[PDB]
Amino acid sequence: TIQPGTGYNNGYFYSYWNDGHGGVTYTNGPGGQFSVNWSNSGNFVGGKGWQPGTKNKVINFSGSYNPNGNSYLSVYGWSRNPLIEYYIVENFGTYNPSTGATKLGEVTSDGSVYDIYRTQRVNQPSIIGTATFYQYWSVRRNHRSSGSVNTANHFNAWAQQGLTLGTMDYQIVAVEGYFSSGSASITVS
Repeated sequence: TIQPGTGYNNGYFYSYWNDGHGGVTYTNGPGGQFSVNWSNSGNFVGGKGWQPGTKNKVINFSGSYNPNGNSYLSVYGWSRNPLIEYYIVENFGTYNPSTGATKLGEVTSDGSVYDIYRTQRVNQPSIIGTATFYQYWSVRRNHRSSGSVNTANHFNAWAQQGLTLGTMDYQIVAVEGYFSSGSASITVS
């Protein structure tokens, strides 16, 4: 059981953030494993992966994901110059995070069609401070809690549609929750 922050565990980068509200337990396991157990949480994000990520990484993830409420399971990360927060969403609970966003295409990868969206965050927290920046989304139609993500298929499809990325920062498989309950146990490689 760990307290929010970032570091390296068993060769993997991890990041665990929460808004202080309580009701979240995050645990680093051996190798690429992490667990998240939450009950009437606030907002939180936690996972394992790489710092920095790359534009041609094939990310594998295996485990179980049981949300009760608003939660996502994603390949999640940032780029710099331009500043971009991006999500490849594999599963989610009661809220589809692309709701109300602008659809910018479709890409087929790793056994499913994904829908592509762009949203804008105005004067929100970021890896370089309060900023205004775009978010890019790929949302998998056929939900799953295990699989392989070929990131290059998404990054290239985004670029075709005008959604360009800069220099990669961290790149993790992440469980995100917003005032919900659930359990997840995921192993990354």
